[PDB]
Amino acid sequence: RPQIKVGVLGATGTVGQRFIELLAAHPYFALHALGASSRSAGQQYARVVRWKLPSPIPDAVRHMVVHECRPDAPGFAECGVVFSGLDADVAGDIENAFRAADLVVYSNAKNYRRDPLCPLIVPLVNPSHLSIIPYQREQLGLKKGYIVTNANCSTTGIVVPLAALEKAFGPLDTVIVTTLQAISGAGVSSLDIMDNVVPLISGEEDKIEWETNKILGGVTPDNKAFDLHAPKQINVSATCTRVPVIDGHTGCVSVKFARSPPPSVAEVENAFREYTCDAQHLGVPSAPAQAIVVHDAPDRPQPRLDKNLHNGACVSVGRIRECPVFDIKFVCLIDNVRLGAATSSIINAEIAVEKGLIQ
Amino acid sequence: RPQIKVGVLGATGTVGQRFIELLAAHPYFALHALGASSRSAGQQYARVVRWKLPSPIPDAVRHMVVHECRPDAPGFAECGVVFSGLDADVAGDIENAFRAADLVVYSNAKNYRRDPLCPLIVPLVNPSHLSIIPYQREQLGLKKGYIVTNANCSTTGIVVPLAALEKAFGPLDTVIVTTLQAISGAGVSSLDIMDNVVPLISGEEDKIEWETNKILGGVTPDNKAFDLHAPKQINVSATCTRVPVIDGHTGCVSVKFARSPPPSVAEVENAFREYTCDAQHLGVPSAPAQAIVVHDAPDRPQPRLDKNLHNGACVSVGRIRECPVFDIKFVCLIDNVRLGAATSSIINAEIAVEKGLIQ
Amino acid sequence: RPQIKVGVLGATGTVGQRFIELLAAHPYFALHALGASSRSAGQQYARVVRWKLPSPIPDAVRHMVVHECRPDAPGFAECGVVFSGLDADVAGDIENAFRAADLVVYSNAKNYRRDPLCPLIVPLVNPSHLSIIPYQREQLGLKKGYIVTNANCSTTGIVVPLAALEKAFGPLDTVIVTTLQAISGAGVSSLDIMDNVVPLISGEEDKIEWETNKILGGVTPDNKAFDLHAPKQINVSATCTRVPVIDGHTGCVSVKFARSPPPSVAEVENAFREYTCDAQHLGVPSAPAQAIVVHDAPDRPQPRLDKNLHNGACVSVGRIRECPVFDIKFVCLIDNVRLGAATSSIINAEIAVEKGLIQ
Amino acid sequence: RPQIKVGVLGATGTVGQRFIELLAAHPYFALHALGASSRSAGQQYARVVRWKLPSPIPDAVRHMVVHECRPDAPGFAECGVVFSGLDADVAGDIENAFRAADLVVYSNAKNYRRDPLCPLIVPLVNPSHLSIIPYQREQLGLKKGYIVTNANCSTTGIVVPLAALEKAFGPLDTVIVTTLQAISGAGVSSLDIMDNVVPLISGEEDKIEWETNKILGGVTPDNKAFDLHAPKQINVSATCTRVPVIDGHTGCVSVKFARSPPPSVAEVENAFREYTCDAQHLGVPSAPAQAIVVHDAPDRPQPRLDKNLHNGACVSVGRIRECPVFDIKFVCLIDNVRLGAATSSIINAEIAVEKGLIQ
Repeated sequence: RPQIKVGVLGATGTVGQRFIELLAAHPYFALHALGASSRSAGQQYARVVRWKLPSPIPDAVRHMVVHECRPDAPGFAECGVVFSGLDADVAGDIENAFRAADLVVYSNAKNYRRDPLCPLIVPLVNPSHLSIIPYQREQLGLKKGYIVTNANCSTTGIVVPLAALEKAFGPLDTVIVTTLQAISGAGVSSLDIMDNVVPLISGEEDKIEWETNKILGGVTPDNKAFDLHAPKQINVSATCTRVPVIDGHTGCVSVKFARSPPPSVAEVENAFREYTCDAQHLGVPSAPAQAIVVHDAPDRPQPRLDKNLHNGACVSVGRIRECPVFDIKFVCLIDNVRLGAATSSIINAEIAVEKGLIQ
Repeated sequence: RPQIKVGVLGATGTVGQRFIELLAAHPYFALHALGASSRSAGQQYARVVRWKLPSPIPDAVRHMVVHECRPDAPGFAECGVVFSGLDADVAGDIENAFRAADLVVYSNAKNYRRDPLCPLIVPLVNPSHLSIIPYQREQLGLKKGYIVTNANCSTTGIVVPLAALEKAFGPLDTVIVTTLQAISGAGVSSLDIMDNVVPLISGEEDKIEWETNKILGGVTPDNKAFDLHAPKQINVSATCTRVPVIDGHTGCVSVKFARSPPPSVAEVENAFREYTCDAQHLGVPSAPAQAIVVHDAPDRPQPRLDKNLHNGACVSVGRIRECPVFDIKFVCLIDNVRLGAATSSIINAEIAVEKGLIQ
Repeated sequence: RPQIKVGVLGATGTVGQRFIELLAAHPYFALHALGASSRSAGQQYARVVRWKLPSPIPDAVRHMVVHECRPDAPGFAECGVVFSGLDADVAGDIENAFRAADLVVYSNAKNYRRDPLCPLIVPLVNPSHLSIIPYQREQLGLKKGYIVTNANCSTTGIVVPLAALEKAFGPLDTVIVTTLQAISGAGVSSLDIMDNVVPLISGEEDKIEWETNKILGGVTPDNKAFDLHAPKQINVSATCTRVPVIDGHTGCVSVKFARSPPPSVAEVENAFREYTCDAQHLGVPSAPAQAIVVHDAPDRPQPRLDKNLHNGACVSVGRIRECPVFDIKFVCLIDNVRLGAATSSIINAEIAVEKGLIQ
Repeated sequence: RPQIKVGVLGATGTVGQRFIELLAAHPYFALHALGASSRSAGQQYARVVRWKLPSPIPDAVRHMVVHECRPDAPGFAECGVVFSGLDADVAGDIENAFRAADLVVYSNAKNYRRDPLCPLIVPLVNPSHLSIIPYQREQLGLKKGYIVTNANCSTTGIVVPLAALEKAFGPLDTVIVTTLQAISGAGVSSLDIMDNVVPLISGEEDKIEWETNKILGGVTPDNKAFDLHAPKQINVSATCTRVPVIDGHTGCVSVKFARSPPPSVAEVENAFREYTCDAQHLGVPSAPAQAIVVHDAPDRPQPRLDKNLHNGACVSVGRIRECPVFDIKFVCLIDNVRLGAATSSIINAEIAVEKGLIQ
């Protein structure tokens, strides 16, 4: 009910735009400080942005002035959380500067994802990893500031179903995944992709392979480290492709469980339907009512058909069936528009509010 | 070398059109009898066909008259081989009628693929399976007639690389594959597929999973049966998807070898480059000079870029690399236009000519 | 306001399905009689239809039974209006039979469009042409029955802007138009259209060229004939193409006015913004609040961006500028999903209800 | 037969890459000097270029060193012709510097297209305009150097058919054209164009409208000026759109002839079939055997089907028919891959070699 002033870095970029759209409509986060390039600084948001979203620029921000991306620019020192939609080329130094100036940063860049003090949180899976924040502060000589990184959409679309499986049936041994990723990802030139498939997305396989164990793992009982799902880490092998689709990342997944016997198809269907997470239990405003939708039709999910599901649902799965090689295989879909980078970072921040990590 | 009169069933259909294009240009097979529907019978090919191919209708056939699809229609009794581009709904009874009338049938339908006397041949892999034909004849009380089925393009695009691996490194234990299949497959409505992915192609996974062991297996020493790669059958798990691409089936493949230690990346690259098969050794006219092309670029092959390769090459592979879970993973591509159903069936027939199974 | 029982012919077809969806949600038209093939007759809608629409089959109809397409089949004699989504191959005799049995028919087939007693109505342009209906009845010895034909989507996307021009600036002399039509039209196979343009849509140019003068013309003062915009008919030349787009028909239009001097760009923009039509004035339930949207951006409208406009708006225009050859040129767009055949026919019927042509 | 050393400016850009591909394969033009940015100068082509073409970088150039874009950089003073694939932002000063240093420049920038001494040549239409070159030299105090500009692909696809009409039936009065332009030749992001139409291509209409008269016009009998098709200039009005198609620019054209009566459809078909131009008569190596293909099928040409035509043909037309408004309308297609900027510039140069304007 009392407002919390927030910042958006990279405000003119597409992620920044979405942050702005969602935060204007938010029940307690209040847009207070926008950061963009040196070329845009000093201009009003409305005049410098190339607004690429269906609905129009909100009134609250039309006449807000974009500033340089530093912690001592106008408004930023009063922000209780600063959201970052910056590209990795510039995000590292800047996000570090905001944190060094004792501000709280929710990032979407790669720069801090593997940092051993910085949580990498998929909000529908591992918000508990906020427990390491005090130790991050202490180690930097900070009282208030820290960094949390949000995961990318293809990783999210995979680990959410995996988390539901681990919660219901215990740890996973082995995971194989092939992705078919839409172009909203980011960009991709039409020449590269039309009437084609590009079987490489650089860095993407390695992200899924490494990050899955961080995200599905825990924090050590002392709250000073990530266990990365040790001692027995999940074996993950990915192949990531790009397809000529605007929105919707599809994943084809095979799973082997550590425990025997493996569940039946029906038990796996139920595990997905029933899955509920901390963020829903805390009742944060941006959490969906339904975490995973199970499709019964044999040819679903499909990215173009199964966007904007009911109950705010953002991940879905289908074609759940036996795998002659492992235990179970299936197809999953993430609506990377609804559960994009901005939405994930916001839900993460809402949870930090509930835990008293933000004022 | 002396001409061999041939038939084409389903001549007005797309597969039939291709058969006609290729056979008109062929050094010894001579188009002699065309079969189409009861609605087209008696008319000249040129007036009934909706010719959907880039180049024009050949001269040899413009004024040929299409007949009913039975073995006693005009011309068929004199054909040394009858090629079938029929859909499965009608192909079973008709192909059986032709064989029963002591004619030789090279089919692309599913009906006879699992028949225990009928070889299922990918011409660049297992033409040796022709050894069971005398037994097939004997069992049907036939002196001349028999059925051979050609495999589909997605199966072919996968098993050709697999065969090269088996020839070089011995039998395979486990294979996981995700396909991204173009629409030339067949049809698919633009509404179903534009800006989308359809993660089911009915029957396709089951075909790849079963047929792989028949094709990569052998014939028993008595030449009366297929061993289906028993006792140690390959474990295959597939997910097959459709993508909005006109031509080119892409496969993402992970492989575990039966033998230890597994080969290095460089050894696998060589196994692919060097692979040569019976059809090339026999020098049949339609066989390619190069069976598999290895792409060195980290983002290749791509269906739109890597069609119409040099040396008549039809299958390529790329992104050959270690798999954290199995031994090796890679991406493969089949040019389903160049190595389509018609081309495969023809090459099969050329080989049967070299072995004296056709006059 | 009191309910009016309605029929749908071609109910299992895609247009029929849309009629059903819309009429189930309608404030007074009540689905009463469904017609489909002789093969489906006697079965329940839910069991015979291949429902191809995003949302599910409505409750009101799940258990309704389909009948033969004749006026004396069950339910039809009590219908106050019968909607036809039949294809032209069968629609003529059937629609005539319904009319001959003194029923009211709103057709989407070509068969009656040029009939000199049957109005061809674009509901946002020429519902006044209902004035000829008493004469149509009198000439057929009918007290209640008649036929009105609805125009198609590409014609509608062009004539709506033309009408706004005529209302504001008087009659048009000359019109040249190229269309870029989406595939929702209906379907088109992916093979025909992906990565391509098909520069023929059979019958489509001829319809635009002839129908425009009927639709933008008047009814003679005696209410017995259409003047077809005589003596000074509009000269229209069209080329109609299909493009690989799911929804949205785009038109590139050049116009010469009869009157001199021609209006300025700004005057034309206002004419479009301000345009309001009989259907809005009557407040029929299915009419939009805004008839034409004007886009100010130099690169708009675009079919993918400008669907589902605010205020129920269905037609938009942009790039309004001088034509070095004629007077004014522009780009228009019709959302053929929102303002499709079924919607147009229904709006037409709502207007006839307001004028007392239906009980 | 003796080699002619050539330069390429903008060698790392996409047009530059194509120039390089084609000139490596050319029977007498020999790649001698490459120009790129100050940042790339001194490095080898292979190490600085982001090579975006299907086939690999040729051997001849892998180890060639790029230099600054000035006439006194290494190699340039010995080039007999310098090809420019530079963007207009920089091209003006640079191309002028090369010419001022007495070198010959074939440009694809806009800068010199309207210059009253510089021919704007579509090689299949107006190479006669080389007659003004001596006057261009004289006016600049130059003995050897000059500039010629090549026209773009969409202009070319239109004016070639127009030229055939003028040669056969005399001058044109009026032309209206809507283009549907593929994404090849520029770039376009997949987000802008997938499942969409972009009805603006900036500068493109203006070019077609102005350039058509220059190109179809003549040079004055004194060889000092372009008549720009005066005294009676062609009235041209264009709308240019972008569609989601990789290759092939399609044009929908209506034409009014100055002379009466206008030709019949059959006469127009023959005019197109029979058209042959100076470049073919001279037998330059890169000219096609057939200048325009006429398609008889009612639904042709189509960009995806009618690329790589026989006889090296690059422009085709179809749907030739009466226009109710003007005289004749039709659909045209240019294969902008085969007949792109680089190819057009090269053919132009080949013609200048035959006329002795190059050593």
